[PDB]
Amino acid sequence: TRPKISLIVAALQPSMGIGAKGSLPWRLKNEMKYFKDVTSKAKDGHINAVVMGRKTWELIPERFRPLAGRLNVILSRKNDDLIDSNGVYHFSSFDSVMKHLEKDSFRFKDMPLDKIFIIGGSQIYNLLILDSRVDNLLVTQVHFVGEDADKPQMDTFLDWDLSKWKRLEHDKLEQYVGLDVPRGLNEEGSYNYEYTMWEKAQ
Ligand SMILES: NC(=O)C1=CN([C@@H]2O[C@H](COP(=O)(O)OP(=O)(O)OC[C@H]3O[C@@H](n4cnc5c(N)ncnc54)[C@H](OP(=O)(O)O)[C@@H]3O)[C@@H](O)[C@H]2O)C=CC1
Ligand SMILES: CCc1nc(N)nc(N)c1-c1ccc(Cl)cc1
Repeated sequence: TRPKISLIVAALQPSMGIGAKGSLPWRLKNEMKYFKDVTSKAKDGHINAVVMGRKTWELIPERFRPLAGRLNVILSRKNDDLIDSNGVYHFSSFDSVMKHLEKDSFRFKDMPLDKIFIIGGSQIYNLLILDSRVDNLLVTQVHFVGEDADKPQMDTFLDWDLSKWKRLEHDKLEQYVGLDVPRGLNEEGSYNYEYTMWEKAQ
């Protein structure tokens, strides 16, 4: 873990639902902007990585791919740890891409890496949130404020142990992501949402 490793996720409260019928139930435009900005913000000439499971890669519309200005890592158990002509890292485990990045001195095409973001897959989230190299969680806490009868029926969840983590102050979130970040509850449609940061509670 030379660069710091964040698990970045938007989770419905209180049970941390992250998906429904194979996709994301809410469209929150500013949450999107936050995701883009945080995962993209690096020192001049540096870059961040975004690590995702194959199904999340397939959910991303093709006009976004690879996610611009970031090192794309796709995890598939059939991958052969190859980098393609677009620069995308097709690796078979998080452990194997961490070893490869390390022997590269945590550089991508001569660009130092600043942060490594785990952006996706329930499967990937729930494996890696148990990897001790994960240094923090960037959790957008999403709240449904519409009518009970129209609440999303979440079917996939972040199985995270609250007790193993400690929420940090908003100032610490902003210091880490390198950006001013809206504080408190953001509103869009039937949803309220708040940006939060958590570190290990050892
Ligand atoms: N709310 C949020 O912030 C986010 C929500 N989501 C939601 O998550 C859901 C999709 O997540 P999920 O369906 O779990 O798909 P994932 O994106 O986690 O990718 C799953 C794939 O990852 C690969 N994989 C699984 N375990 C391993 C392993 N141990 N080593 C290497 N590769 C592995 C497999 O590909 P193979 O079979 O080829 O090995 C598997 O099919 C959707 O509902 C989406 O909306 C997604 C991202 C963020
Ligand atoms: C912008 C939504 C979003 N917000 C946050 N805070 N984290 C994420 N990991 C994502 C995300 C969701 C679905 C996909 Cl397919 C990719 C990324």
